[PDB]
Amino acid sequence: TIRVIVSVDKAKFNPHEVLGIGGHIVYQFKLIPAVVVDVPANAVGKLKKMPGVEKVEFDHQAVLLGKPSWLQPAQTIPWGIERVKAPSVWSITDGSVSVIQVAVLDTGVDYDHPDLAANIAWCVSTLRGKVSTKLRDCADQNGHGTHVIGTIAALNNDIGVVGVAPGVQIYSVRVLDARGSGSYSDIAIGIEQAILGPDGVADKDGDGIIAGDPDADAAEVISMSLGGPADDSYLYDMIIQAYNAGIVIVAASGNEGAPSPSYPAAYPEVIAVGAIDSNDNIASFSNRQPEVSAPGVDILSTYPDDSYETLMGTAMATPHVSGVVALIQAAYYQKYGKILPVGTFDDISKNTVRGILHITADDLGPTGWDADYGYGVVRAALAVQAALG
Ligand SMILES: [Ca+2]
Ligand SMILES: [Ca+2]
Ligand SMILES: [Ca+2]
Ligand SMILES: [Ca+2]
Ligand SMILES: [Ca+2]
Ligand SMILES: [Ca+2]
Repeated sequence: TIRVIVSVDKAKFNPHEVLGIGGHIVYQFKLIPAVVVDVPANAVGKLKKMPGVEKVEFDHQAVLLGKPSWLQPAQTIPWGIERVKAPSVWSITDGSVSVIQVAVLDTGVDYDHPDLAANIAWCVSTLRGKVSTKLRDCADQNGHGTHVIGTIAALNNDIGVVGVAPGVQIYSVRVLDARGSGSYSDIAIGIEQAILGPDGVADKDGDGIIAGDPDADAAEVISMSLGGPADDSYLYDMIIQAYNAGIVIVAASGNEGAPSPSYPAAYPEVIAVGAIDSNDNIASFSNRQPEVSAPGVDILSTYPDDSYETLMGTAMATPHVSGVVALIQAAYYQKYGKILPVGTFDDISKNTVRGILHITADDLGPTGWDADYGYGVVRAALAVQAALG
């Protein structure tokens, strides 16, 4: 018995047919024409020949990308928050514009952390293909997700740390287990949950506007501090559906010093993030050819239970980027009645979130994009200035 993902002709496919072969429908995607199915191993040739079946992919593994670093009854500002020039922005916005949410697909959250809890707008889990809103399912069993969320969104108060966007609503989408391992099927159901939001229903309404749409509860940002080595059609499809809904996608480069990013970081519609240290040196583990980079060594942030921890990885850089896009779109929307388009890796203008990230980044190492830093270290305050000006 294996779990498999079947891409399909919606108008020629009958889901009950898998049952006649020892099969079970786990989840049917609403936004992509695919089904998550458990079948017998010997039954895979049968499934391929069934009506409406276009492709059968196997279910791969993605992993967490942050680990223990090297390395006060008060609030510390982590260095990395200062590196990306977040504090100065907070008098124009802290991200608490009501139509903006950042989705973080990870290991879950310590949902009642004193320094987090006022920003957890939704706490979900898609572990094992089962979407669960129960609090023992959505709870962080590892620590990692709690850490990445505190980096985007830790409350500005007199305890703990402070996030890049310390007023932003966060959706915590548990797609990784207690060991920070997750499967590609749970992770694509994660992206879809982040596009459907709480009420369960992409658009909603009309319209056909999803992200930045004040009647939707779709996220405007999907954050992935995770990576895998497989390239699967259905996962990249899902990626495309988020991008198409006008959602910015951000993912860790990978921690193997490999010559390129992991998946989904490597897709053209995702922002790959590499990791710098506090001396502006690229992390040695950082996978290359990222889109931008951000702090990712000796990162202090929230951690269960109701506590704090220092980690490193491109998993840590990633949420600094996600915070910066939250501040861009919250600022942009607070001034206009709308959000910027996502844009592309080749954008060098004001008119796109990605082009904004590109042109306002602190350009390190060789002039221009390079394989260590991408376009550079990302700066909230120049970015937002470019957003609004
Ligand atoms: Ca929204
Ligand atoms: Ca705090
Ligand atoms: Ca919705
Ligand atoms: Ca609307
Ligand atoms: Ca707790
Ligand atoms: Ca450069």
